[PDB]
Amino acid sequence: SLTGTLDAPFPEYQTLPADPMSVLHNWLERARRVGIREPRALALATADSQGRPSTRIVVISEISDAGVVFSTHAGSQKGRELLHNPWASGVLYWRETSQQIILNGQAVRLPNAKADDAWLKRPYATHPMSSVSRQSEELQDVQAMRNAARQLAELQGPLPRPEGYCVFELRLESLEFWGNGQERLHERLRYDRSDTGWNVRRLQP
Amino acid sequence: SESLTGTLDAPFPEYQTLPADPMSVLHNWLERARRVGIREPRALALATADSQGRPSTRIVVISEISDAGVVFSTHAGSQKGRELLHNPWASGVLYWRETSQQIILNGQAVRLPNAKADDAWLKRPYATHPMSSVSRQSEELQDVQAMRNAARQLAELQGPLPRPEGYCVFELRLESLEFWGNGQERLHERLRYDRSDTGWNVRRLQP
Ligand SMILES: Cc1cc2nc3c(=O)[nH]c(=O)nc-3n(C[C@H](O)[C@H](O)[C@H](O)COP(=O)(O)O)c2cc1C
Ligand SMILES: Cc1cc2nc3c(=O)[nH]c(=O)nc-3n(C[C@H](O)[C@H](O)[C@H](O)COP(=O)(O)O)c2cc1C
Ligand SMILES: O=C(O)[C@@H]1CC=CC2=C1N=C1C=CC[C@@H](C(=O)O)[C@@H]1N2
Ligand SMILES: O=C(O)[C@@H]1CC=CC2=C1N=C1C=CC[C@@H](C(=O)O)[C@@H]1N2
Repeated sequence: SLTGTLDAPFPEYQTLPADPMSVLHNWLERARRVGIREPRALALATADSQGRPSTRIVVISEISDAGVVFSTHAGSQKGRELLHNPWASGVLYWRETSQQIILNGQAVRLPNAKADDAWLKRPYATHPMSSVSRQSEELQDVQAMRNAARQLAELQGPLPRPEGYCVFELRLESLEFWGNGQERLHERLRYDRSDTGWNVRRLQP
Repeated sequence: SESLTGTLDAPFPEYQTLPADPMSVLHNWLERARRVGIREPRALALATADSQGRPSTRIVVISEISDAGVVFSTHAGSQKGRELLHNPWASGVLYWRETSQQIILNGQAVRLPNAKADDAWLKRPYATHPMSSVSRQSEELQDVQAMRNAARQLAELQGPLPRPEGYCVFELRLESLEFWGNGQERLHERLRYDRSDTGWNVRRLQP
């Protein structure tokens, strides 16, 4: 099913760099240079108190020292799940280069001053709907929501940050970099955090 | 900047009409994705969870849509296979950049009989058989060249091999679905289905 047609170098599969955050930064920078479409669209999995997963796309806003950062609403399914079970996993998949990056760890809600900054960095045209919507609750009246947001759209932004608008940091415990390789020997480079740094392994395809 | 790049029209009448039977909406969206040329529409980001409820994710391909859900193949000894065998609950997401559509598929995965696995294996191009035979998916790879040389020796057959132990087919039998579209004025359109005792409950969700 693969369709990749842009160059996809994976020298790290040979050299086994010690720091997977450096690999992550370099893969993302390469993705930006070669023009991958929506490279930061992360399929993010959380799980409820029974261990049942749920998934959705979120956008990675930043790569931090400990992992990756995204924004969402605290009262959404993902926010409620993360509040009780911080473990999460996300995958980036770039069709053009046949590459995946899998990111596993614990996601921690950051303080309100970080949320305030993230909110002000969103285009102000986003503020009305984000203010009126209680993400993932049932929507009883579509027109009423549309009209309330239109009222707020008439203002000069920015609007106040809504209470539940929050930023999570996914602090990584493991990562995998996947490339298509040659001869169906797909190339899998797996990192796991240790007490003192990171361990690295190749995995069978 | 907002990150959506989609520009293709993506009709979502079902958000207005609330069909009682969500598999018809799945079929409608996948057929349109095929007709308009969405790239790899069946690449599913599939989440499973370990014995402590810690999720893991990877892409798999949806091979078929069944009456109860969607079907994919994998190795039983992989991380996803070992997780599913202990905890059948899974969730997957399809995301189509070109139309700004997402499909979220939640349910329980059931391993299908070996006869089904045999049929799926034989439907794969036989060029895929050597590596799938020698690789113990997700175990540590200690010698890349040894695995390469082994698979090359099997590839000399130039014909189908027996199905390997552990090559398996799962059906994700759905208990809930969501269809997400970009909508108008950032009122993203979220159509959520949950199985009921008889049929399905359908709701719209706030974006
Ligand atoms: C490409 C794309 C990017 C998205 N980015 C985010 C995001 O960063 N944060 C967010 O809360 N929702 C984002 N969404 C909406 C989510 O996919 C989802 O509908 C929402 O967060 C509610 O998920 P939940 O009900 O599982 O918690 C995005 C959707 C798409 C299609
Ligand atoms: C586009 C794409 C499709 C894939 N399809 C499958 C598949 O259908 N079944 C499978 O076992 N692995 C598939 N893989 C490989 C998986 O992403 C993954 O590496 C492998 O299943 C091991 O996952 P696990 O260690 O989490 O169990 C695919 C990879 C890509 C990039
Ligand atoms: O061929 C494809 O479309 C995908 C792409 C890459 C990897 C991949 C694919 N499909 C698989 C189906 C079953 C198990 C596995 C294998 O070959 O052993 C496998 N992996
Ligand atoms: O703007 C983007 O790139 C994405 C695309 C689509 C939906 C979406 C996006 N980013 C969000 C960030 C925080 C919460 C949520 C919101 O606006 O309330 C949100 N939703």
